Amino acid sequence: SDVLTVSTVNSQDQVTQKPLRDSVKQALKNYFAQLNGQDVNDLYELVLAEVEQPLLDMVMQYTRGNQTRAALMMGINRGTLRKKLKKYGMN
Amino acid sequence: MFEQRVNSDVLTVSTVNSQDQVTQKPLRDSVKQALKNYFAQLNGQDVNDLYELVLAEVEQPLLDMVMQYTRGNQTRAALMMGINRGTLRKKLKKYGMN
DNA sequence: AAATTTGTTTGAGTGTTGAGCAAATTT
DNA sequence: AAATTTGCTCAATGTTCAAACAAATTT
Repeated sequence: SDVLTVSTVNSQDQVTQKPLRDSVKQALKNYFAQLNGQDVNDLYELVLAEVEQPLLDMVMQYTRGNQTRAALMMGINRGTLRKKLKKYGMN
Repeated sequence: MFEQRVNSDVLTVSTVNSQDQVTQKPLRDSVKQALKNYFAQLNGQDVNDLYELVLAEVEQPLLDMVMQYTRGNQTRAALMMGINRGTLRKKLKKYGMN
């Protein structure tokens, strides 16, 4: 079913997959808990930053720096990818 | 008086370390691992929408959690996410969240 | 009944996209 | 030396955005 999963362990030392989306939910449940009513302001840019960084890092690494193959693999434009790389200061 | 909390440490997850101890690690790391397992399971065809894939996988829970928090209030949701209320409605539609 | 939110349009600005092309770099 | 990739344009189609405003709803 799900292609994007992470590894978990239980009290019985069994390793099991769980969708990445469950991780995201958790991170946010924790985030919302920690702040009692303080305002949130740029949650989309925050999450997006947290997720775009390790995605570029991983596909630049898998394509050995090849921006072209990177951009193909991601389904985005070579220019967009240059943009995002610059935005996170990884180039 | 205020300890620094680096950005990688704002969205974190409970993990277990080499000593059976519960510890927070960045959400970054969860994304990395998911992607490592996805690359490993690639034996070895082409990919052409890794961005839309990851993005959907992340937008869904984010929308899900924010709506729950604002108790269905689309206006508050849009304000706290920092996007236009129109695109919030668009995204909610895209994932069937209405 | 007041205040807020929803649902929808409209038009401007910003963004993504392909394509193209010499220079650089990899094969 | 051939092929591929980079870096950089340009303009064109699409997305995001705020601003309305009446209808619906929540306080």
